[PDB]
Amino acid sequence: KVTQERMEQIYEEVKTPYKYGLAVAPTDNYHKIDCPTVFRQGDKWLMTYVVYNGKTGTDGRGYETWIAESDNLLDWRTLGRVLSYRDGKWDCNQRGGFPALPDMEWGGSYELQTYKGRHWMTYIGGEGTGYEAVKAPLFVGLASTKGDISTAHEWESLDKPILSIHDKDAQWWEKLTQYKSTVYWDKDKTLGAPFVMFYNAGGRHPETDLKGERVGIALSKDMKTWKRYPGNPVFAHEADGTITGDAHIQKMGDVYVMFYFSAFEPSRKYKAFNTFAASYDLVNWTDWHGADLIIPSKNYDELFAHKSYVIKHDGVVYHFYCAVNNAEQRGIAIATSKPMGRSAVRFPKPET
Repeated sequence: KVTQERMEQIYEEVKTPYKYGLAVAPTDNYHKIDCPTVFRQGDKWLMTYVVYNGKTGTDGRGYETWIAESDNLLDWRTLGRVLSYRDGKWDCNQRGGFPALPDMEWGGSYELQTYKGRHWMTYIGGEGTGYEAVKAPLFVGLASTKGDISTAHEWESLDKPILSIHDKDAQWWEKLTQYKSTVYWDKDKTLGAPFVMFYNAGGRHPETDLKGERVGIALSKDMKTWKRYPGNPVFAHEADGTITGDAHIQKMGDVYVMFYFSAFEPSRKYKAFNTFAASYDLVNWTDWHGADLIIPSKNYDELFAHKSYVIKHDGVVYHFYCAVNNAEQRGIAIATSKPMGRSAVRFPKPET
């Protein structure tokens, strides 16, 4: 267990009280933008994000992954797609990606690392249309590129998922569908493998029959072949329909900090939010006992303020998150550790 004192120090280190506002927003009501991953190459900042091209649960085709660039972490310009609808394949309708092998050092380079001369990415893949898993389940895919990661070009992908709910070795907590994943390079082989995947998935608890989304680990020596951690899930909050997910891990000294979101948690009077946990061993997680890091509080995030990517750079913490309002407009916003101005980006006028 991480001490209360150390948990309080981590909170003071990572907090972002000051909402800059939207970073990336849809220009109409029939697109939704989510799932930031921020990284650096040279002195350019890059963000991958997913786009759903519908207003409702069923009108859109599904996820594509786009990339945007920035010089200052605040002002962003969209470049184009990096994972597009892939006709004739298992993932033809859902392609929502999450770059892999980030430098995990808190306040470090924020670069993506190479393996076998390539950059890597995992993704939400599936053949159902609509929003996420409404028509069909979602599985974990693997992508990679030998290209320049600062360019909107198509990354290459496998013709089978790397993990799926139908696998012989699939566990109870992931039987319904898989959701976000992120693969880390663990130099220390803390869990007996160099590649450690943190992912969230839906299932039913074998004792209580409660449905929810929970976080677990998968392990690999080559990016291609994966085994589940036998002790999965490693982080969950047990209530009816509660979501725990989008685990985002950075190493701060001798401790790992997991930024995560939760939704439909009974102990909160807002519907979705970000907080953190910490661990020395990647498996046993101590939950923060204080105020949540990001909560609904502005027009633009009044329903959900949730999902994390966190950059500490030049003495300032930038917490990227997905903002959803009561009209269910969806985009990516930023909060910071000191005021950094105000975004000029707005959502479109909502539909009546």
